[PDB]
Amino acid sequence: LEAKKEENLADWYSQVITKSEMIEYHDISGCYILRPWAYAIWEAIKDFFDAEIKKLGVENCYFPMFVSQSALEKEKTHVADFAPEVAWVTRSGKTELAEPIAIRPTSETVMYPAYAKWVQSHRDLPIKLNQWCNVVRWEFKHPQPFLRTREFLWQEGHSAFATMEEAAEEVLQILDLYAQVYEELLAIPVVKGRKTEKEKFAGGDYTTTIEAFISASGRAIQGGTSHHLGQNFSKMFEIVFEDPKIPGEKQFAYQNSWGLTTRTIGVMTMVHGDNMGLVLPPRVACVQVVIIPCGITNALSEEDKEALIAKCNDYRRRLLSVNIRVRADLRDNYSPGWKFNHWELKGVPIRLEVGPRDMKSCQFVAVRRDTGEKLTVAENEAETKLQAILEDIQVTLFTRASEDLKTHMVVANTMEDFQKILDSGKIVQIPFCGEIDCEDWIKKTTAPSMGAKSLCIPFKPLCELQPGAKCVCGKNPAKYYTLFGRSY
Amino acid sequence: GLEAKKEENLADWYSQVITKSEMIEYHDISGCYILRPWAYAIWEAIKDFFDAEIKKLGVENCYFPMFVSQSALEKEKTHVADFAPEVAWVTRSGKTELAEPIAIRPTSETVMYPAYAKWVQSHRDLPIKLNQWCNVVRWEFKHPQPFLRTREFLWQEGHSAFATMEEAAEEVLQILDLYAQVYEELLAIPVVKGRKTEKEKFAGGDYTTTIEAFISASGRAIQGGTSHHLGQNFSKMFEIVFEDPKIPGEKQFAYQNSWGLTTRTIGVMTMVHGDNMGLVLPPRVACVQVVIIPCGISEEDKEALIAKCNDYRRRLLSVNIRVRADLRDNYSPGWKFNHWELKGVPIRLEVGPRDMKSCQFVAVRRDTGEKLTVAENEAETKLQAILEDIQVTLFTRASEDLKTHMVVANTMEDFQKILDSGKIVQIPFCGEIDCEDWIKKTTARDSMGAKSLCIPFKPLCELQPGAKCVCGKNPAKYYTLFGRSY
Ligand SMILES: COc1cncc(-c2cc(F)cc(CNC(=O)c3cc(N4CC[C@@](C#N)(C5CC5)C4=O)cc(C)n3)c2)c1
Ligand SMILES: COc1cncc(-c2cc(F)cc(CNC(=O)c3cc(N4CC[C@@](C#N)(C5CC5)C4=O)cc(C)n3)c2)c1
Ligand code: PRO
Ligand code: PRO
Ligand SMILES: [Ca+2]
Ligand SMILES: [Ca+2]
Ligand SMILES: [Ca+2]
Ligand SMILES: [Ca+2]
Ligand SMILES: [Ca+2]
Ligand SMILES: [Ca+2]
Ligand SMILES: [Cl-]
Ligand SMILES: [Cl-]
Ligand SMILES: [Cl-]
Ligand SMILES: [Cl-]
Ligand SMILES: [Zn+2]
Ligand SMILES: [Zn+2]
Repeated sequence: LEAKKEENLADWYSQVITKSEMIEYHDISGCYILRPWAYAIWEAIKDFFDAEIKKLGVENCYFPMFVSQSALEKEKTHVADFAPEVAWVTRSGKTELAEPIAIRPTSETVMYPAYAKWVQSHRDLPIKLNQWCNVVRWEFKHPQPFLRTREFLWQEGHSAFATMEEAAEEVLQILDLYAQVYEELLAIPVVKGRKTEKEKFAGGDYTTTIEAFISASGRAIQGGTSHHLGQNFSKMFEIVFEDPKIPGEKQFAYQNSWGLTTRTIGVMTMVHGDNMGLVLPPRVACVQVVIIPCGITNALSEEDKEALIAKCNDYRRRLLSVNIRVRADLRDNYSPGWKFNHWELKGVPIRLEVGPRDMKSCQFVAVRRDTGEKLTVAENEAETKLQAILEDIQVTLFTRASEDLKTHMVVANTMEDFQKILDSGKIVQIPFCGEIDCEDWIKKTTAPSMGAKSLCIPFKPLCELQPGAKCVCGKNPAKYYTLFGRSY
Repeated sequence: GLEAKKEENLADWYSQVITKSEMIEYHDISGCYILRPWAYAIWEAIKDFFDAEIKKLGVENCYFPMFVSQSALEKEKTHVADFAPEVAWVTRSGKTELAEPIAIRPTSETVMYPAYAKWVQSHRDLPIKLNQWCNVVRWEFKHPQPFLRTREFLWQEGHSAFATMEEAAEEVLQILDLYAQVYEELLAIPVVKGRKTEKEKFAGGDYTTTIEAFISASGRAIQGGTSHHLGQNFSKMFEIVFEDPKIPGEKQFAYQNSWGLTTRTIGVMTMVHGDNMGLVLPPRVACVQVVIIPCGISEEDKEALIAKCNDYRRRLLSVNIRVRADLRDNYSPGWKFNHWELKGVPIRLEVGPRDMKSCQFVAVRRDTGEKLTVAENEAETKLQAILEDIQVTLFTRASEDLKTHMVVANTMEDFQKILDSGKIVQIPFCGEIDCEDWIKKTTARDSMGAKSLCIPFKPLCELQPGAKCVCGKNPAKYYTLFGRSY
């Protein structure tokens, strides 16, 4: 690793994600290879989220990757938003197809004709379905690995309810699960909010979101999203059922959709990584502990070296007995300093050093990757202390990022205050009228050199909006404190 | 209740059963089908078994892009020539024509191997063992059939690269018996391990191994899983080369395998075990292993009954038996019987008021319909017993069929007779592509011709020395399994 994270964030990021062997570049731009080191993180997130939504009654399934032209168009706001980046398959071989078919940018228009077929009565609701699949949004803007890509992996959940209340309840349950993914799995603090009218999902009624802050770049990013679509899709696809209390009254299903993508890993990189490379939260780390033999003096007896390799394997089995994911790196090819650096780059939480003296002093050394602190631990305590230390790394990482967010998110009540705070690389909760025209005016007059976008309306703002407060536009009364910033 | 009869109209029976069991929904684009939860759970059961197994072998999961460049797509010529007609091309985003068309993967050799070339520099960088669960597209214009032959399907594809040929060779057989376990221990389907002929092998591979299942209802056989030794065919083309100090200055080409298994599995399960009442789920893969159904339906009597049902539910979740209590009051018991029979749940546990008061219940096996009265005591015992017995039963009934329908013939006269019987045939075979073409042509001439299925590792007989191929002109190389196929 050669570029410094605070000097050039993009070069740093690219260096870190490739040299940790998370990402390989592919010869089609905006498409990247998820190598096992990153895919294992996606799999940990999947293990957690899948079990949680199972408890909520959601079931997994798989819908086709192709959308017909007429299905894609039924909900005009939604297709108006997505149409410019829909990839169209037009031949197979040199044989033109009968009709162009589109690759799913999002599966509402794939799934909801099916929903309409399956909802025949109030007993068929609710329908709670989820799929883990890939989608394509073929924008021409510059792509960025993990954060903004042309193909990405994700989950998308789609549910249909008889009543608005059960649907509004699910929206928030899911959004809290996303917050749990970011905060408990990835040790990333997030702000829960609602999108403004301009930023909400096209076709939906309201969008709830979690926002993360990346202090290196001073910019925020959406980490997850949970929409209430209301009846805007069920009216276009005729997902209908007869009202049970009133005969012949056809009702339209109330719908939500919600998605979470591999953006998660990029945020985890941008937030925790440092100038030695990746830093993996223990809860998602592929390897949690790497055992590395040191000493190896060359005047060591064959008896001594064989006994040290033995002791390393004793540690390995020890840690496996208590469910710690542990790799012993007993390769004679590379030097110990080499391996130290190699596993630091990948961000293994703990490096476990065993050397001939500590080996017979009944102890070993643990090195935390987050703080760099070396600890000497007696053999006896290993699995206990190591687990206590993995816990402490998780906490420590979360805490640091929280201190970042608390320091870098502040209130401002006028446009001048706002502009200067924003220009110090912070995000700002300002009083806002909610109007698209004023949001555009903000983005215009506030131009790391782009105008601020609205990021969300927090469920729990920093200040209480005082009666009669006017927006930053000055022309209209303010409706809510809203988090604004520069954005990925 | 099911309408069509398997032995009368197999295609209609199949469509009826896959839709009414709520496995498949149709899509407005022909050739693509919706896997609903009931089918997807079977896929996920296969997924869990196979994932654990290949992990013990040192394969890791990953995810490669869906799109291939023209340059990459053509670098190995035999492979590209075989797949090009069925490759779907993206040509525009929105109303914007792309400068270069790009292709959707029909298989991911040409996505993955340019990366393999960058990762390999020394023998220490080997082996590379990567697997991906993903979707592929093969846009063929023949008529699709759900699960069996679709234009989009889910699969796993494993790709391995090794410094030496012996390691590669070992892995091909390891993966192939994993596939055989998936079929024989999970879906209760017997299969034939063998080698593809030169006409049927993976284009640009060295050799292809395969497992074939037999579908007695149609009389046809189907490939179920595939494991290819690619040799150095692709690494020479994508320059996956390494230096090893044992052989100074020689750039050495990696030895490579690829291996794949698809949702076709589920369809073969359906074709093999389904009956005229609908799907029949093997206990090992069944989403729901036992469905508890309250029968009958005062109130203290009603409430007591939903409660004893929930009692059985908690007791069965205790012992990791996958169980549903269908306590919906908006559907009658008969409706529920029919519904879960259509979905093939292995065991129906009926609780009526009389037997609730008599500390007993009734278990009904889906595969034989046989009803058994059971004490409340043995619910965790006898049920676990019965499920196990159902699994073996499905397997043994399947095997009988295979062993009755797979026979030897050593002359074309016999071969044709037995083939028209609805059976599959092992014949002495020269191995040549022309002979195989001719077997197909004349077996249709004298409603489709027979194709080579595999060359069995363990044939039914051994070839007499000096014996001739069933064509007469060339010495037979091996016994080869022929038959009509999907
Ligand atoms: C908006 O101006 C841009 C600026 N700079 C670059 C681009 C751009 C460039 C490209 F080459 C390709 C693309 C297309 N991909 C994406 O837009 C995208 C969106 C998301 N999203 C959107 C919000 C969400 C959350 N939570 C949704 C739940 C899903 C989530 O994860 C995730 C990923 C990996 N990719 C965009 C666009
Ligand atoms: C043979 O002439 C035909 C006759 N009648 C119809 C078609 C046809 C019609 C379509 F509309 C679409 C297609 C394309 N899909 C497939 O070719 C295909 C192959 C496999 N395969 C191939 C062997 C394999 C195994 N084991 C390999 C591991 C992969 C395995 O599962 C599985 C599935 C679900 N689909 C074919 C073709
Ligand atoms: O694209 C989105 O944001 C929604 C959430 C998952 C499905 N579509
Ligand atoms: O397409 C096939 O059949 C082989 C096996 C999976 C990858 N390629
Ligand atoms: Ca630069
Ligand atoms: Ca758009
Ligand atoms: Ca000591
Ligand atoms: Ca072909
Ligand atoms: Ca050869
Ligand atoms: Ca040379
Ligand atoms: Cl077409
Ligand atoms: Cl909140
Ligand atoms: Cl058929
Ligand atoms: Cl129920
Ligand atoms: Zn305003
Ligand atoms: Zn011959």
